[PDB]
Amino acid sequence: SSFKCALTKTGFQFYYLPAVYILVFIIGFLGNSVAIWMFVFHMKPWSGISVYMFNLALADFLYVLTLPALIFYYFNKTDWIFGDAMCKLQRFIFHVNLYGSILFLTCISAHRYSGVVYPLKSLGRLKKKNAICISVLVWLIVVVAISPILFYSGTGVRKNKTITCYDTTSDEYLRSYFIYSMCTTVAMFCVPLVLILGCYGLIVRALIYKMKKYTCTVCGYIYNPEDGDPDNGVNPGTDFKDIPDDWVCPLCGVGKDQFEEVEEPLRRKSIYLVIIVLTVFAVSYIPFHVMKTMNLRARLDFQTPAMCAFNDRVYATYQVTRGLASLNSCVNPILYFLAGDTFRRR
Ligand SMILES: CNc1nc(I)nc2c1ncn2[C@H]1C[C@H](OP(=O)(O)O)[C@]2(COP(=O)(O)O)C[C@H]12
Ligand SMILES: [Zn+2]
Repeated sequence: SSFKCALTKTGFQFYYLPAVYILVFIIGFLGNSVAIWMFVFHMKPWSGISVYMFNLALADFLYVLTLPALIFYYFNKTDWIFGDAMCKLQRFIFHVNLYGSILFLTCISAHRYSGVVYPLKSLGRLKKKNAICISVLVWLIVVVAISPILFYSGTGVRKNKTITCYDTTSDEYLRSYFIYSMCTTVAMFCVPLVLILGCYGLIVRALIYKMKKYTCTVCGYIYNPEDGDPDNGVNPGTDFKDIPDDWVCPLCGVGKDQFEEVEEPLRRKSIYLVIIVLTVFAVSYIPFHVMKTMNLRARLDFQTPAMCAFNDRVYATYQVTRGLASLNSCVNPILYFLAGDTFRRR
């Protein structure tokens, strides 16, 4: 007989995961409701960034709205009572949010990269129209790519007579599902992650190289390392700290001590982007994608009595990493502030 391992459902699933979802739900609702208000009604002129970020706030918000049912499902010992159609919807909206977020973060990273590494030369490519078209596509690519989940997922009856809402699919269709899940993880997670780390290295590199500008607090004259002050014997490409003390402002004659660092908004936002997005990937996206795959494998290839112990640890970890996937929806809001365009700047 086709031996099936015995599985173990912990208190994390029935009691403690739904509690976390309640917190995500509340904070997520607040964070993104406010964010959406700030974009739609206070940011225009939107740069391409605000276009992308608005799309994130939009997808996180709609996702959060699916939490109550998920919360109810775990409180109800994972017995799903809203039927097949709503199960498929729950899972569909989860993965659309998941992969939409990933791609939008890629666009945001790409956007910021071009603006940082090619400041004078990308202007046309970074305009808002392009951002809107890219955003439409991103939704098209995701909906198309994730649509099979409407087939694969859905409702099923357990031996104990309670109803399961598959997040993946039932045994009869697992093989093809595995192949499908491999494609999306490769195309809509692995590739992006590579593109993102690409951008990020280049961005950091350009930021560490770019010499700081300084400004005369007495007459406003900006010193640009790129131009230097050739007419007074400072060559193009000299750093302000390398200028001998005896130099003075060439416009009014005050000393170096009267100068101050020019605050470069784009450098700060780029670093806040890197830090936040790498954190999010390490806590929410990577562990989930590792564990989704291992857990499918376990279900297919590692189904023997020797493995079962290891297997329900995998299943157990999978549950936590699936819960950790939801944290982007109440962390992304800090992105919109710290890494997005500044309110007015005028
Ligand atoms: C180590 N992974 C699994 N091993 C065994 I045996 N059964 C598993 C494993 N992972 C999931 N299952 C069962 C059990 C699981 O149902 P349940 O809601 O956990 O009772 C299920 C798929 O759930 P999901 O991954 O689509 O969210 C029908 C499968
Ligand atoms: Zn001056």
